[PDB]
Amino acid sequence: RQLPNQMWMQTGRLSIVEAARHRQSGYLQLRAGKPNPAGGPFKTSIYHRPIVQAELTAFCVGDQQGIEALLSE
RNA sequence: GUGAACGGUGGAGCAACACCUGAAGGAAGGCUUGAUGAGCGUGUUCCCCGCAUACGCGGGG
Repeated sequence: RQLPNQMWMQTGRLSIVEAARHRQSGYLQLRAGKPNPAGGPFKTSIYHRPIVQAELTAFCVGDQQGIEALLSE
């Protein structure tokens, strides 16, 4: 680990304003009047997962030419 | 088929209200635009310096 570990927050939110605009315009056929950030399509979820800058070292028995071909891909 | 693959940090919110840079403080004390340079004496061959190279030229008092 070249750096100390950090944590990345990412969120999943469905655009509530765009959902209401599409629901009036008819492009979204949603019969539901009220959304729910708790659960459902409009669940604004938060999830935090670790992040590391590092150098990755692995050891294996294989032909170098194919391994360098795959790793250059 | 990378414990992978998928995943918006988002929406809203006035740095604003009031506040004298001001009071006092001498540019003065002394100083001729007046002169200065404008006119007033010597009466004939005597030293010394260069170009020459003496046939003579310039020249110090």
